[PDB]
Amino acid sequence: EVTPIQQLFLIKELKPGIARIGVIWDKNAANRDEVLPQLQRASAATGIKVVVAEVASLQEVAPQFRTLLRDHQVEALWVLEESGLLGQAAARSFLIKNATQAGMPVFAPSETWLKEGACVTWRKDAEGIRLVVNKAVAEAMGITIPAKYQDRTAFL
Repeated sequence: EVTPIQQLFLIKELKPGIARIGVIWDKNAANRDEVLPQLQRASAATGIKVVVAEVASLQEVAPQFRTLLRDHQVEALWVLEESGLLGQAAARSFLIKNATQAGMPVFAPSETWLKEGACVTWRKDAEGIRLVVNKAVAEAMGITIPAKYQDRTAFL
C-alpha cells in the first residue's frame, strides 16, 4: 500500500544525504515488471541511485549482497516484500547482520524485520503514512524523522 516511489521519498528524509541504495529483490516475487521500472523512476525523481540485486535462493543472497557493497558502495539496504525467500529467517538474519556490519540501515517490509534488527518500516493509515521504528537501532544509526511524521511514528 506504500508505493516504491513514496518509500524512496521517505528514505530520502530518514537518512538525509544518502546517494546510493541497494535493493535485494526475490526473482520469485510478484510484480517485477511494475516494481523494477518504478525503482529506476524513483531513483531519477529522488536523486538517490538505486542498484537492484536479484536473488532466487539462499546461496545467491551472500554473493549478491557483496556486489552491492564492493561494486556499488551502497549506503543502505531496502527490502520491498517478503513473500518468499526474504520471509525466511536465514535470509533475514544474513541480510540484517551484513548490512549492519557494513554501516548500513535496513529499510524493511514488516515488523518481523524490526524485531530482528532492521531500522524502519511503514504502513498506510486513513491519515496517510505511519512509520514504525526500531528505537534502539534507529538512534544508533542516526535515522531522522521528517517533521510531518513526528506525530505519526510508533516505536517497536
